[PDB]
Amino acid sequence: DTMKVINDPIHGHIELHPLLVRIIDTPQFQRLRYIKQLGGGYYVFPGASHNRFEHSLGVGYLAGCLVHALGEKQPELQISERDVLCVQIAGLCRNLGHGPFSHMFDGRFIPLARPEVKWTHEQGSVMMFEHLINSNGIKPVMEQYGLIPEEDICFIKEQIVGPLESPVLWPYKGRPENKSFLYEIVSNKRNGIDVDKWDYFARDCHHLGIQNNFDYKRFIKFARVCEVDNELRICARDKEVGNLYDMFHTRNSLHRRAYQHKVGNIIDTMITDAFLKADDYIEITGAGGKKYRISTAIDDMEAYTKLTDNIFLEILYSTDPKLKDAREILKQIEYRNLFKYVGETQPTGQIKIKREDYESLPKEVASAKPKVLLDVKLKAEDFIVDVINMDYGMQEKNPIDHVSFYCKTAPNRAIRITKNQVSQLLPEKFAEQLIRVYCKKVDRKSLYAARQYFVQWCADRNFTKPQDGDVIAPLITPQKKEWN
Amino acid sequence: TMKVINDPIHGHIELHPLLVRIIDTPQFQRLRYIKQLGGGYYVFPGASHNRFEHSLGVGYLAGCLVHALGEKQPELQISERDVLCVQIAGLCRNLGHGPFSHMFDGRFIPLARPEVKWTHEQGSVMMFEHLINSNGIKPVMEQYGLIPEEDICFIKEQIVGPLLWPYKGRPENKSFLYEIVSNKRNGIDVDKWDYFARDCHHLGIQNNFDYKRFIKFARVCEVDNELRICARDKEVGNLYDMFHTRNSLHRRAYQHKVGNIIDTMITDAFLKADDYIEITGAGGKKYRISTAIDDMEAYTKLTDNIFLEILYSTDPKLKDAREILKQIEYRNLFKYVGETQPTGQIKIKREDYESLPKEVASAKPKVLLDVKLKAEDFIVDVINMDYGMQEKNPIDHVSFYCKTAPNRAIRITKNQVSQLLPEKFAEQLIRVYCKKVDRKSLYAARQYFVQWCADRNFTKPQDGDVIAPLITPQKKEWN
Amino acid sequence: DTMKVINDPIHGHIELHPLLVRIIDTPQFQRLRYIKQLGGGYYVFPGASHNRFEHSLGVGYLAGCLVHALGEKQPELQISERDVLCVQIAGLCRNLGHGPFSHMFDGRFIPLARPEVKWTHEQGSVMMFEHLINSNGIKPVMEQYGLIPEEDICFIKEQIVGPLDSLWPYKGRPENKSFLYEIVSNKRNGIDVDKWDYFARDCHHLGIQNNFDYKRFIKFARVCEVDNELRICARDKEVGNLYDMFHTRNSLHRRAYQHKVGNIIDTMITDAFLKADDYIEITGAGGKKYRISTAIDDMEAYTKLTDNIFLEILYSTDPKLKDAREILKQIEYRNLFKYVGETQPTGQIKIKREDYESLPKEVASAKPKVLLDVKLKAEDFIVDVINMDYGMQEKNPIDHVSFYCKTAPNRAIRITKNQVSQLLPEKFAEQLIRVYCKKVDRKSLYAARQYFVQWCADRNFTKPQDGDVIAPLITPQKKEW
Amino acid sequence: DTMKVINDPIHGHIELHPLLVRIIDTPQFQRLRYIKQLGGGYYVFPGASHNRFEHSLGVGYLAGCLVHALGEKQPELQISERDVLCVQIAGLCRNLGHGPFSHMFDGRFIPLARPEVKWTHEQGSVMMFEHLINSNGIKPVMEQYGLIPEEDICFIKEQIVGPLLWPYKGRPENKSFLYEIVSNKRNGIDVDKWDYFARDCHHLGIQNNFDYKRFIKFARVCEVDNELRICARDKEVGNLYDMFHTRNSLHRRAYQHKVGNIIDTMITDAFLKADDYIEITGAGGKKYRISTAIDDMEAYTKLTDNIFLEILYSTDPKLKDAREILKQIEYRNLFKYVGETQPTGQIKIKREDYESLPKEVASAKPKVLLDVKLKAEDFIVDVINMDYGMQEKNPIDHVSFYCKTAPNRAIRITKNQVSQLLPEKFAEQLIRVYCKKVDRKSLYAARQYFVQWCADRNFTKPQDGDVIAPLITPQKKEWN
Ligand SMILES: Nc1ncnc2c1ncn2[C@H]1C[C@H](O)[C@@H](COP(=O)(O)OP(=O)(O)OP(=O)(O)O)O1
Ligand SMILES: Nc1ncnc2c1ncn2[C@H]1C[C@H](O)[C@@H](COP(=O)(O)OP(=O)(O)OP(=O)(O)O)O1
Ligand SMILES: Nc1ncnc2c1ncn2[C@H]1C[C@H](O)[C@@H](COP(=O)(O)OP(=O)(O)OP(=O)(O)O)O1
Ligand SMILES: Nc1ncnc2c1ncn2[C@H]1C[C@H](O)[C@@H](COP(=O)(O)OP(=O)(O)OP(=O)(O)O)O1
Ligand SMILES: [Mg+2]
Ligand SMILES: [Mg+2]
Ligand SMILES: [Mg+2]
Repeated sequence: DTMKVINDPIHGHIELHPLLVRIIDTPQFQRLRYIKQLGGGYYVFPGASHNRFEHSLGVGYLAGCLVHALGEKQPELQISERDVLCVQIAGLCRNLGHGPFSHMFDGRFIPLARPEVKWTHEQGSVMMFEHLINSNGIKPVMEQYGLIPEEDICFIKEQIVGPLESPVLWPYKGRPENKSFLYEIVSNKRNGIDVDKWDYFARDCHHLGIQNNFDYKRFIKFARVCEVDNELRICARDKEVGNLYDMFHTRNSLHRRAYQHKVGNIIDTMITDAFLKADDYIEITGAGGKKYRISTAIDDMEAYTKLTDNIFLEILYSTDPKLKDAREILKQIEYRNLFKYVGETQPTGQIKIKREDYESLPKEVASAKPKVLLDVKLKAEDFIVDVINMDYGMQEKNPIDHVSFYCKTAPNRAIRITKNQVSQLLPEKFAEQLIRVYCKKVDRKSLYAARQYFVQWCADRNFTKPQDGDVIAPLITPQKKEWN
Repeated sequence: TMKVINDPIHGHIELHPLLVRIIDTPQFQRLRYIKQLGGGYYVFPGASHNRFEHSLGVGYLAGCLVHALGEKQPELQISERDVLCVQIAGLCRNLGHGPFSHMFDGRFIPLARPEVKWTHEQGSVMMFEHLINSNGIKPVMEQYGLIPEEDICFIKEQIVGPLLWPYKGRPENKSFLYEIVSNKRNGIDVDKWDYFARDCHHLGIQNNFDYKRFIKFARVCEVDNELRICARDKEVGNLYDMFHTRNSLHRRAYQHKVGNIIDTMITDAFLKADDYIEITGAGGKKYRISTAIDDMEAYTKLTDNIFLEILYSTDPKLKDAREILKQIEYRNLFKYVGETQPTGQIKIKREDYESLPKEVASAKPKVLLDVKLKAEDFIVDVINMDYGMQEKNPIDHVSFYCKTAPNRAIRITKNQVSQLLPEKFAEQLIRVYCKKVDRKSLYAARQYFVQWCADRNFTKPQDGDVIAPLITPQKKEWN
Repeated sequence: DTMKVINDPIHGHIELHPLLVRIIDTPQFQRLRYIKQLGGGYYVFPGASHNRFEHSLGVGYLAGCLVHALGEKQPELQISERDVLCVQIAGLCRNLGHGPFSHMFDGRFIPLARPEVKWTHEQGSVMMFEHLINSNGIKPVMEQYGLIPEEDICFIKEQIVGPLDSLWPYKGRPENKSFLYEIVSNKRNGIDVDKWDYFARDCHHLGIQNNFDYKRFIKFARVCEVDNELRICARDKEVGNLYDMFHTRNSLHRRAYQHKVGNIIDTMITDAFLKADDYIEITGAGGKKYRISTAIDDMEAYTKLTDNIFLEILYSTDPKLKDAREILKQIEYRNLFKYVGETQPTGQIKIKREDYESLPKEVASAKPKVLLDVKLKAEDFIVDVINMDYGMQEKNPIDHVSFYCKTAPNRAIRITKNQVSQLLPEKFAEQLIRVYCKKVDRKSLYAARQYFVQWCADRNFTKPQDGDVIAPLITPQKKEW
Repeated sequence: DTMKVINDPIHGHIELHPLLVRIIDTPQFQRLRYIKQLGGGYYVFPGASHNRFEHSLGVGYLAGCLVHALGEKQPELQISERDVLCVQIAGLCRNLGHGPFSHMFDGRFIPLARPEVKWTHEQGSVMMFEHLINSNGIKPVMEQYGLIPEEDICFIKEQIVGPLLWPYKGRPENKSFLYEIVSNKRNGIDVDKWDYFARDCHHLGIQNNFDYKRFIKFARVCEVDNELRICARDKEVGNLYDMFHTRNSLHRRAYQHKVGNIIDTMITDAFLKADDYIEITGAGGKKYRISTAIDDMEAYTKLTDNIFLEILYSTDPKLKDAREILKQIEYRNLFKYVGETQPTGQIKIKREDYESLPKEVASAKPKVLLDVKLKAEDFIVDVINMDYGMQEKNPIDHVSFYCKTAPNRAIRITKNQVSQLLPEKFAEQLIRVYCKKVDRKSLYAARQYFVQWCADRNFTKPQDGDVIAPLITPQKKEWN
């Protein structure tokens, strides 16, 4: 019928076009109300109760703001109402594929449960989106508002997941090269500067109790479309380059303080463990009454629709003896009897730990031979080793090298700015790894032992000296001259 | 040692290790799965907050106030023991909340167990006792200098009131300690201060009451042979504003017409599921949603999860309950028709609520209608709005002191403050909704409703002339 | 010339059309950087350092937001870019007439210095605006952007001061654009963008939280026909929010704008200005010299009249300015006139402006019947009378608001108080009376308290809140108390 | 005298001890109400109307919060009420020496007006403090609250300016940590920064990412090389790096905004041209100039942002030139920014050379056709030192930490134990060039000289170099 207004604490009163309202009011979308944005983060930051639902609204809203701003300043781009709606829909829908506790599901659980599969929430989102459209008769409604479902559905999916085919050249079918800038708004594959980040910076900061340093409204006011290598791309004003570096700094701060908090991560790990032990016994009904498992619900969207943070409580409140082991792990979370953090270290020089080796790392720590008297001996299964990749979104690459700028005196001429033209106080590297070790045996003597193994292992591998190394393992740290 | 927790409202809060022990139990952690505002989240998408974080905030603020009083007035002899008991009461006053908070004890239990008299306060005391006993907390209390017999009694009394000086947990010289967590005299307590700031932060509305200011100006003075908390005289304006803010929040958010109808629909689903959902309590015995309040072990497991258990069920027995919840997901909600109030001296009684849909359906609007509606097509929601004390002004039950005589308590009347304040402190709103959502039904529903208002002499609905132009002229009182 | 972006802490990044930039970059406008929004309030709330300049930008911005919103939702209104600019200009320029310390100047100083004259900041704003336009060659620039100076200047002035009888009293725009006159300074009911900026700005600086959401209001606003005018109508649902908006305004007055100490500091500054008024010279047009009290007669002199006068007096060495300087120095040492107490007239009693001068005499004429060391005279008392209302004297402004319903968006309606709530005020205006004493020693203050409470008893005013404590021998004689 | 409560938008309701109230209610302190925190920043960020007065209150408050926190957690430090009050007084009083438009005065005006003198706001503050105490009979009042004026006044001054082997006389080595609260000379981590981060962010419309309340909760005193120092929890090292990053951001975006700086420069110019004619009465009726008022505190007391308006509203023909410059600010006819570059070479341009830089730019010989020829006096060259507060040094190397398992044992954490994503350098210089000739042809020319000069000196390629000077940038192969 007409627009709805929604009050969001981050963006204020947001207007939603009636087509967007139709998409929102479906089981597939409403599911996001039962998925925590930050997963296990809520168990450390009690303000982080927010869910993927409200984040999706914000992304949809901001995507609209940017495409409206570009059209208003540059009418010659011929941005249509159709374009605007398609960008908003992609914005709303890019989080549809998230599973229970968000990054826990595709970052920890699926890789362990279905190692062979290559699953990302992005692929999930496209499949969920297709299911949403077809199950709810949205195509007719799209037609009613001037959309062309064949080309526009393709455009929406491409915004979320990138080109759906091998092109080998313009690889996209939803829109031509003169509308290339539209693909940079929701999920920016070139440099990661998109409206998804801008919403979560402000939303997560508001809920976590941390203040956000990046100003997205400012960026929107200064954004322009310019020709770059025969594409029309979004360009930023030159003098905003400092702010872009700060945006990635902020992202990295948020990961350090919150998203990769050592305890938040161990809770995610414990929940994943419970899910693995429950995976043979939980049944989720999908299409035609068929039953799926937590690990196979990703193969049927009807089942996946019903896969939310509810699984946690279904296990916790179960009485089935088959779920006893899964239930016991979750109960340990309630009593705060967590696996204990031992410490953190990093590889030095060039060392980079591969995913294929993650499984062997607890074995290595347990194989260390600290020269200290120990009452207890620990085994591989008593250790957890978490490897964390921290970067500016593009592996070792500087994403600001993939941004186009313009100057005040020549607004149509795109230019490049190098790091050395900005500041000497910027990072010289853009990627790193952290290694955390935890112990499943929580008593005083086990933990003392775990610390000696860990510090010995760091010494043997030539990793960095843990910050508290001299205090937790005063007999071990002297043997390493590099640390003294 | 102490844990530090980062709360978005209060910042970094320090928690004494005994509080940490109480928090890290199934009975307390349960509050992570209970939305503060129930169905409000379905209208204000920022309101994702749960009872858990609110409880921390209350416990913190209760500590702030008692610490402040002890610091300024050492002669009160506030002990570390007192402080901890007030913080524990603060942490634990929300323990008795059920699924979707006020939906559960405000709508569901009254309909499901009309004979019973249940409040979340009573729930909290029972849950607290169960928490203590199930988790071996008494020894730990002893270890930090608490005396469980007296102090458990003190804590419960802070939450629910007395189970002469009617209290056993502390004597009259510590009377002021009973005003911090749940203030039975006038409702000015740290529970409100936390939810004002927390709800505002999540709802996207700005809070006008400054509790830090209040804490700086609070003193204990003798009032009728009790030591009570007294506010500085100048602060009386801020107190009126505190209640105004509360009433605003209810108007805009807690009693939002759609939030309420969603709570109503969820309640309906729970009623239809109540025969079939089984909750295991003590000794393996099975309970229903409506009887889980009789066993704390079962109640521990009763959270917002029930909603999703019903929604995702495949059992044909749960078909009807599941259908209602699915209507919520598609946003096929019962439609709001309008709102009115009783005029003059009319007050609608709880005993009459059930007859009201019948009355609306019996109205005979003189207009041509395609469809005829029945009682079962109408929902009538009666909402009591007040300043927390029925028709009473709660500021009449506050004690103040002046700068020139800080130990002398005084009273301030409404007329000494402002003529721009309310003359009444309680009122009723009547909302009507229609279960039939099509265009013709809605048209008809509007004519019935306005006719009914006219017949009953209720206030003219705001949009009355637009929704029912043939009906409103017949009433001269309305023009 | 292109658009400038400006970062405001309240509104974020605001875009300004180049014509607005031209108006801003003049002595007449830049003057507002040197005038405190809240006058003496800064001496009580140290966060309130903000000036009229930034407030004006905000008003100009919000006026643009609203007129843009209306044009986007209802293209049939035929709002032109010309209309938008004229509304923004009126928004920017409605504060131009403010004098030193804002409301101190026209609320206290001018009435005392020039009792014969009838001056308001609104009239000041129109005169300043005219002077700004003419002194800076703005008329040609206006023509360059499609404005028609004859009509549009008239329109801008009318937005600020109202019509310069009749169904339609305005000349700048016709009745089909009536809704444009409701944006910047709403004479019908006071619901305008000026309030929305200062609620959010003052709250941000004072450390108080604002409960009115103007962005919400903009989203729900529509233009409808009302009595053959096109007016702005609010959605029916929003009527509660409008009552709250006036409650918030009254809260802010109670807590901040009429703070008892902020007011006494304004009074002291006014006193210093009065004592300096013979000696301070301000050069206006053609080199003529003016006084602080006559600078309002020449805009060139008025342009140079800012909070700077305060410091010019404070730092003076001239013996002629000794008395003015001593008062201000008492402010620095915080040796202020002492607050005695506050009371109200009962029920429906109102004091009027003509009587204000006789009030110190009355207090001094009270005969307490308590033993006193010192006797006080009329000149030792200050009596401040404060009118608190919902912006329209005894009237309910919500009675002058038009609403619309969801089911009939083009049909305007009225909503009465009884259709909203029984918990609303039954009265919309009241007076406070504050008494202060210029003699600050312990014995004088004790005496002042007895006179004051006796006077309250004699006049049948309300019992001061601390009456029993400050005057325990006086309050028993009144059984009603 | 009892405690006063004051409502600050940043900190909320702050309680002030009556002795602090007595210090605040003096001409010497109240003067800070008339001095903008950010100077010419207000002319770019209209929210930045805040003055030094409210910042001083915030610093005094936070200094009290921290010393109270330390005493409460570690009674064995023997912090007295006397210690607390002295730290709060230093906190309140460290801004007393600021002149008109804050950093404009001692960063630009005094160096140009009195090149021979060595003046800082810190020295100003100690002299103002002494004058405040003596003019207002504060010593007796101090005694009344348990202070010992001889030792405590010395302590307060030392906290502000440093020492006038253990070099301090106000307190012994076991109270070393008290000298780290208000102006931390060891590493710059102090409560002054925390207040201005939050205050400036609130007014500028930028959000602050350092949490000082968190830091206070985790701070401890530990023994380090026979001194008792403040130590941070090991975990918090990341937050400290972020604190300095925030400081640098704020300088980049706001404190050193290219236009805010040019406005300060123009105001400085006007002050220079007014300095012979403005008279400020000091002690015994002696007259001082703006540039000599720093020699007499009675005169300096009266030296505030008011000078700006006294000049602007003057009618004296002698002040005509000063008045014209300020009027150009009102009409926004500013000196025009030409561009920004940095040295590539490791030697910092020295303060002694600043004067010769306009001459160098004017001596560049761009190979381009130019209508107009520019002279040295048409160029302004502003050299800006950006660092982490300690020249080339990493201030986190001068921070002590402690671990959860051994809270009294201080440790060091090196940059490599924290992250590879941190800066490799901690100091740099920016060079901004502006032109006093604002017409289109002069500005075109200025751009060619500037880029040519960058090329000749081997400075970095200006960001817009290829657009402003397309004929000049190709000649430098390094720039591609
Ligand atoms: N008074 C208020 N102040 C702030 N937010 C509000 C207020 N009232 C409602 N909201 C929020 C809740 C929603 O997120 C959003 C829309 O609510 P509302 O405008 O009441 O829509 P609605 O759909 O209930 O009304 P209708 O369909 O009658 O327009 O604004
Ligand atoms: N850098 C940060 N900024 C703001 N809040 C943070 C930061 N790091 C953690 N928090 C939040 C999460 C928690 O709510 C609270 C306590 O976290 P933290 O200090 O990490 O406790 P911890 O228990 O993990 O550390 P430990 O047990 O080692 O002392 O602060
Ligand atoms: N990095 C920033 N972050 C937030 N606000 C900023 C930043 N830089 C400047 N501001 C503020 C200050 C001003 O109020 C407003 C305009 O500043 P800026 O965009 O620098 O314009 P400018 O006129 O100085 O540059 P130009 O004229 O080159 O476009 O934004
Ligand atoms: N109602 C309020 N809410 C928030 N801040 C306020 C309020 N009233 C005053 N303030 C601010 C202004 C000052 O910064 C600070 C103290 O003001 P106030 O309490 O009025 O003290 P006062 O000195 O005027 O009263 P007194 O001496 O009578 O105790 O609080
Ligand atoms: Mg609706
Ligand atoms: Mg911990
Ligand atoms: Mg006072």
